[PDB]
Amino acid sequence: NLPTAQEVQGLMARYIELVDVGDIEAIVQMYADDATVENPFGQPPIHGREQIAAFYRQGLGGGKVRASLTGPVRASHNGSGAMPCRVEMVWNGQPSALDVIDVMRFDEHGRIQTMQAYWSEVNLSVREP
Amino acid sequence: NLPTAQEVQGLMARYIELVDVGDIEAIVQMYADDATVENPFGQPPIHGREQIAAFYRQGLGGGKVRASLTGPVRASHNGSGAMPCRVEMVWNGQPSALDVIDVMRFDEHGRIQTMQAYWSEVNLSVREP
Ligand SMILES: C[C@]12CCc3c(ccc4cc(O)ccc34)[C@@H]1CCC2=O
Ligand SMILES: C[C@]12CCc3c(ccc4cc(O)ccc34)[C@@H]1CCC2=O
Repeated sequence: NLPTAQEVQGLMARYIELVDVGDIEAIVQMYADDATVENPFGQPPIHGREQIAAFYRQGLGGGKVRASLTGPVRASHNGSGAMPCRVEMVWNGQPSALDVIDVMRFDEHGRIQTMQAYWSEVNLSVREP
Repeated sequence: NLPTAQEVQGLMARYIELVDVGDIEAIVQMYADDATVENPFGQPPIHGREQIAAFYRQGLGGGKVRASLTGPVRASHNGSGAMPCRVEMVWNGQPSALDVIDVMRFDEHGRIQTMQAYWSEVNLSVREP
Protein backbone atom coordinates (compact mmCIF):
# COMPACT_ATOMS: atom_id res chain seq x y z
CA ASN A 1 0.00 0.00 0.00
CA LEU A 2 0.92 3.67 0.30
CA PRO A 3 3.84 3.87 2.76
CA THR A 4 2.80 4.57 6.35
CA ALA A 5 4.26 7.54 8.20
CA GLN A 6 6.87 5.26 9.75
CA GLU A 7 7.83 3.59 6.44
CA VAL A 8 8.34 7.06 4.94
CA GLN A 9 10.75 8.01 7.74
CA GLY A 10 12.67 4.87 6.87
CA LEU A 11 12.64 5.38 3.10
CA MET A 12 13.68 9.03 3.13
CA ALA A 13 16.43 8.24 5.65
CA ARG A 14 17.73 5.44 3.45
CA TYR A 15 17.67 7.81 0.49
CA ILE A 16 20.14 10.10 2.25
CA GLU A 17 22.39 7.12 3.04
CA LEU A 18 22.49 6.17 -0.66
CA VAL A 19 23.30 9.71 -1.85
CA ASP A 20 25.95 9.79 0.85
CA VAL A 21 27.82 6.84 -0.67
CA GLY A 22 26.89 7.91 -4.20
CA ASP A 23 25.17 4.63 -5.04
CA ILE A 24 23.45 5.99 -8.13
CA GLU A 25 21.92 2.66 -9.13
CA ALA A 26 20.37 2.12 -5.70
CA ILE A 27 19.25 5.75 -5.71
CA VAL A 28 17.48 5.43 -9.04
CA GLN A 29 15.90 2.20 -7.80
CA MET A 30 14.02 4.19 -5.17
CA TYR A 31 12.32 6.34 -7.83
CA ALA A 32 9.20 5.64 -9.90
CA ASP A 33 9.92 5.24 -13.61
CA ASP A 34 7.88 8.34 -14.40
CA ALA A 35 8.98 10.27 -11.30
CA THR A 36 9.76 13.97 -11.49
CA VAL A 37 12.66 15.74 -9.76
CA GLU A 38 12.99 19.46 -8.95
CA ASN A 39 16.43 20.31 -7.61
CA PRO A 40 16.84 23.07 -6.88
CA PHE A 41 13.13 23.59 -6.48
CA GLY A 42 12.29 26.51 -8.76
CA GLN A 43 14.17 25.07 -11.72
CA PRO A 44 12.35 23.16 -14.47
CA PRO A 45 11.65 19.53 -13.43
CA ILE A 46 13.42 16.51 -14.87
CA HIS A 47 11.16 13.58 -15.78
CA GLY A 48 11.68 9.83 -15.85
CA ARG A 49 14.31 7.52 -14.39
CA GLU A 50 16.66 8.03 -17.33
CA GLN A 51 17.00 11.80 -16.91
CA ILE A 52 16.96 11.29 -13.14
CA ALA A 53 19.83 8.82 -13.38
CA ALA A 54 21.65 11.29 -15.62
CA PHE A 55 21.09 13.93 -12.94
CA TYR A 56 22.49 11.92 -10.04
CA ARG A 57 25.24 10.70 -12.35
CA GLN A 58 26.65 14.15 -13.00
CA GLY A 59 25.65 15.51 -9.60
CA LEU A 60 27.33 12.77 -7.56
CA GLY A 61 29.89 11.78 -10.18
CA GLY A 62 33.30 13.38 -10.63
CA GLY A 63 32.85 15.45 -7.49
CA LYS A 64 33.24 14.35 -3.89
CA VAL A 65 29.83 14.76 -2.21
CA ARG A 66 28.60 13.63 1.20
CA ALA A 67 25.12 14.06 2.70
CA SER A 68 23.63 13.49 6.13
CA LEU A 69 20.27 13.85 7.84
CA THR A 70 20.51 16.81 10.18
CA GLY A 71 17.15 16.12 11.81
CA PRO A 72 14.04 13.87 12.00
CA VAL A 73 12.10 13.04 8.85
CA ARG A 74 8.68 14.68 9.11
CA ALA A 75 6.12 12.27 7.70
CA SER A 76 2.44 12.55 6.81
CA HIS A 77 -0.19 9.83 6.38
CA ASN A 78 -0.46 10.17 2.59
CA GLY A 79 2.91 8.71 1.66
CA SER A 80 4.68 12.08 1.82
CA GLY A 81 7.48 13.51 3.93
CA ALA A 82 10.11 16.21 4.43
CA MET A 83 13.64 16.10 5.85
CA PRO A 84 16.47 18.51 6.69
CA CYS A 85 19.96 17.53 5.57
CA ARG A 86 23.43 18.80 4.79
CA VAL A 87 25.26 18.24 1.52
CA GLU A 88 29.05 18.55 1.56
CA MET A 89 30.81 19.16 -1.74
CA VAL A 90 33.33 21.27 -3.61
CA TRP A 91 31.63 24.48 -4.84
CA ASN A 92 33.70 26.84 -6.96
CA GLY A 93 36.92 24.98 -6.20
CA GLN A 94 36.34 25.26 -2.44
CA PRO A 95 34.78 22.73 -0.05
CA SER A 96 31.33 23.92 0.96
CA ALA A 97 28.34 22.91 3.04
CA LEU A 98 24.81 23.22 1.68
CA ASP A 99 21.68 23.20 3.82
CA VAL A 100 18.77 21.48 2.07
CA ILE A 101 15.24 20.28 2.72
CA ASP A 102 13.84 17.53 0.49
CA VAL A 103 10.11 16.93 0.12
CA MET A 104 9.10 13.53 -1.21
CA ARG A 105 5.82 11.96 -2.24
CA PHE A 106 5.73 8.19 -2.55
CA ASP A 107 3.44 5.97 -4.59
CA GLU A 108 1.57 2.84 -3.54
CA HIS A 109 4.71 0.88 -4.45
CA GLY A 110 6.96 2.66 -1.97
CA ARG A 111 8.77 4.46 -4.78
CA ILE A 112 9.45 8.19 -5.11
CA GLN A 113 6.87 9.84 -7.36
CA THR A 114 7.74 13.47 -6.64
CA MET A 115 10.95 15.00 -5.29
CA GLN A 116 11.68 18.65 -4.49
CA ALA A 117 14.93 19.89 -2.96
CA TYR A 118 14.68 23.27 -1.27
CA TRP A 119 18.01 25.13 -1.24
CA SER A 120 19.86 28.04 -2.81
CA GLU A 121 23.01 30.09 -2.40
CA VAL A 122 21.66 31.62 0.82
CA ASN A 123 22.13 28.14 2.28
CA LEU A 124 25.65 27.74 0.93
CA SER A 125 28.52 27.89 3.43
CA VAL A 126 32.10 27.84 2.19
CA ARG A 127 34.55 26.07 4.51
CA GLU A 128 37.63 28.26 5.11
CA PRO A 129 41.18 26.83 5.27
CA ASN B 1 8.26 41.32 -7.29
CA LEU B 2 8.46 37.66 -6.25
CA PRO B 3 10.42 37.49 -2.96
CA THR B 4 14.14 36.86 -3.46
CA ALA B 5 15.68 33.89 -1.66
CA GLN B 6 16.92 36.23 1.07
CA GLU B 7 13.47 37.81 1.43
CA VAL B 8 11.91 34.33 1.67
CA GLN B 9 14.26 33.57 4.55
CA GLY B 10 13.11 36.71 6.35
CA LEU B 11 9.38 36.20 5.79
CA MET B 12 9.27 32.58 6.98
CA ALA B 13 11.42 33.28 10.05
CA ARG B 14 9.15 36.19 10.94
CA TYR B 15 6.12 33.93 10.55
CA ILE B 16 7.49 31.61 13.25
CA GLU B 17 8.01 34.54 15.63
CA LEU B 18 4.39 35.50 15.00
CA VAL B 19 3.07 32.00 15.63
CA ASP B 20 5.28 31.91 18.73
CA VAL B 21 3.60 34.90 20.38
CA GLY B 22 0.14 33.99 19.08
CA ASP B 23 -0.24 37.12 16.96
CA ILE B 24 -3.12 35.86 14.82
CA GLU B 25 -3.73 39.27 13.22
CA ALA B 26 -0.13 39.70 12.05
CA ILE B 27 -0.06 36.04 10.99
CA VAL B 28 -3.12 36.40 8.75
CA GLN B 29 -1.68 39.55 7.23
CA MET B 30 1.20 37.44 5.93
CA TYR B 31 -1.23 35.22 3.99
CA ALA B 32 -2.72 36.06 0.59
CA ASP B 33 -6.50 36.51 0.77
CA ASP B 34 -7.16 33.34 -1.23
CA ALA B 35 -4.24 31.43 0.28
CA THR B 36 -4.57 27.70 0.86
CA VAL B 37 -3.30 25.89 3.93
CA GLU B 38 -2.71 22.17 4.40
CA ASN B 39 -1.80 21.53 8.01
CA PRO B 40 -1.16 18.72 8.46
CA PHE B 41 -0.33 18.08 4.83
CA GLY B 42 -2.48 15.09 3.87
CA GLN B 43 -5.65 16.56 5.37
CA PRO B 44 -8.23 18.54 3.36
CA PRO B 45 -7.13 22.13 2.73
CA ILE B 46 -8.60 25.31 4.07
CA HIS B 47 -8.92 28.27 1.70
CA GLY B 48 -9.18 31.98 2.28
CA ARG B 49 -8.14 34.35 5.03
CA GLU B 50 -11.38 33.79 6.93
CA GLN B 51 -10.96 30.02 7.40
CA ILE B 52 -7.20 30.44 7.80
CA ALA B 53 -7.80 32.96 10.62
CA ALA B 54 -10.25 30.56 12.25
CA PHE B 55 -7.68 27.78 12.03
CA TYR B 56 -4.95 29.79 13.77
CA ARG B 57 -7.55 31.08 16.20
CA GLN B 58 -8.39 27.63 17.52
CA GLY B 59 -4.90 26.22 16.99
CA LEU B 60 -3.18 29.01 18.92
CA GLY B 61 -6.07 30.04 21.15
CA GLY B 62 -6.95 28.41 24.45
CA GLY B 63 -3.83 26.26 24.37
CA LYS B 64 -0.37 27.46 25.34
CA VAL B 65 1.70 26.97 22.18
CA ARG B 66 5.30 27.84 21.37
CA ALA B 67 7.26 27.59 18.11
CA SER B 68 10.89 28.08 17.15
CA LEU B 69 13.14 27.71 14.13
CA THR B 70 15.44 24.75 14.70
CA GLY B 71 17.53 25.40 11.61
CA PRO B 72 18.08 27.67 8.59
CA VAL B 73 15.22 28.51 6.27
CA ARG B 74 15.92 26.79 2.96
CA ALA B 75 14.87 29.23 0.25
CA SER B 76 14.60 28.94 -3.53
CA HIS B 77 14.94 31.72 -6.11
CA ASN B 78 11.34 31.32 -7.24
CA GLY B 79 9.61 32.61 -4.12
CA SER B 80 9.34 29.35 -2.14
CA GLY B 81 10.94 28.10 1.06
CA ALA B 82 10.99 25.30 3.64
CA MET B 83 11.98 25.40 7.30
CA PRO B 84 12.33 22.99 10.24
CA CYS B 85 10.75 24.08 13.48
CA ARG B 86 9.61 22.81 16.81
CA VAL B 87 6.11 23.39 18.13
CA GLU B 88 5.48 23.03 21.85
CA MET B 89 1.96 22.46 23.14
CA VAL B 90 -0.24 20.48 25.52
CA TRP B 91 -1.16 17.16 23.91
CA ASN B 92 -3.45 14.70 25.67
CA GLY B 93 -3.14 16.68 28.89
CA GLN B 94 0.65 16.60 28.79
CA PRO B 95 3.28 19.06 27.54
CA SER B 96 4.67 17.78 24.28
CA ALA B 97 6.82 18.79 21.34
CA LEU B 98 6.13 18.32 17.64
CA ASP B 99 8.72 18.33 14.89
CA VAL B 100 7.37 20.13 11.84
CA ILE B 101 8.63 21.22 8.42
CA ASP B 102 6.72 24.11 6.81
CA VAL B 103 6.83 24.65 3.05
CA MET B 104 5.52 27.96 1.70
CA ARG B 105 5.04 29.53 -1.70
CA PHE B 106 4.71 33.31 -1.79
CA ASP B 107 3.07 35.40 -4.48
CA GLU B 108 4.42 38.45 -6.33
CA HIS B 109 3.21 40.61 -3.43
CA GLY B 110 5.24 38.67 -0.87
CA ARG B 111 2.18 37.14 0.74
CA ILE B 112 1.87 33.41 1.45
CA GLN B 113 -0.08 31.80 -1.37
CA THR B 114 0.37 28.18 -0.38
CA MET B 115 1.35 26.57 2.91
CA GLN B 116 1.95 22.95 3.88
CA ALA B 117 3.06 21.74 7.28
CA TYR B 118 4.63 18.26 7.33
CA TRP B 119 4.14 16.31 10.56
CA SER B 120 2.28 13.36 12.04
CA GLU B 121 2.27 11.51 15.35
CA VAL B 122 5.62 9.93 14.48
CA ASN B 123 6.98 13.43 15.05
CA LEU B 124 5.32 13.78 18.45
CA SER B 125 7.31 13.74 21.69
CA VAL B 126 5.65 13.82 25.10
CA ARG B 127 7.88 15.55 27.65
CA GLU B 128 8.72 14.03 31.07
CA PRO B 129 8.85 16.01 34.36
C1 LIG C 1 23.77 18.86 -6.92
C2 LIG C 1 24.85 19.01 -5.85
C3 LIG C 1 25.40 17.67 -5.40
C4 LIG C 1 24.26 16.80 -4.84
C5 LIG C 1 23.09 17.60 -4.26
C6 LIG C 1 23.11 19.08 -4.17
C7 LIG C 1 22.04 19.79 -3.64
C8 LIG C 1 20.89 19.14 -3.17
C9 LIG C 1 20.77 17.75 -3.22
C10 LIG C 1 19.63 17.12 -2.75
C11 LIG C 1 19.54 15.73 -2.81
O1 LIG C 1 18.41 15.13 -2.36
C12 LIG C 1 20.57 14.95 -3.33
C13 LIG C 1 21.74 15.53 -3.81
C14 LIG C 1 21.87 16.92 -3.77
C15 LIG C 1 24.32 19.76 -4.66
C16 LIG C 1 24.15 21.19 -5.15
C17 LIG C 1 25.37 21.41 -6.05
C18 LIG C 1 25.86 20.01 -6.34
O2 LIG C 1 27.05 19.74 -6.45
C1 LIG D 1 -2.39 22.82 15.83
C2 LIG D 1 -1.33 22.50 16.89
C3 LIG D 1 -0.76 23.76 17.51
C4 LIG D 1 -0.15 24.64 16.40
C5 LIG D 1 0.50 23.83 15.28
C6 LIG D 1 0.46 22.35 15.22
C7 LIG D 1 1.07 21.66 14.17
C8 LIG D 1 1.72 22.32 13.14
C9 LIG D 1 1.80 23.71 13.10
C10 LIG D 1 2.44 24.37 12.05
C11 LIG D 1 2.49 25.76 12.04
O1 LIG D 1 3.13 26.41 11.02
C12 LIG D 1 1.91 26.52 13.06
C13 LIG D 1 1.25 25.91 14.13
C14 LIG D 1 1.18 24.53 14.17
C15 LIG D 1 -0.21 21.66 16.33
C16 LIG D 1 -0.84 20.30 16.05
C17 LIG D 1 -1.72 20.10 17.29
C18 LIG D 1 -1.90 21.50 17.84
O2 LIG D 1 -1.95 21.73 19.04
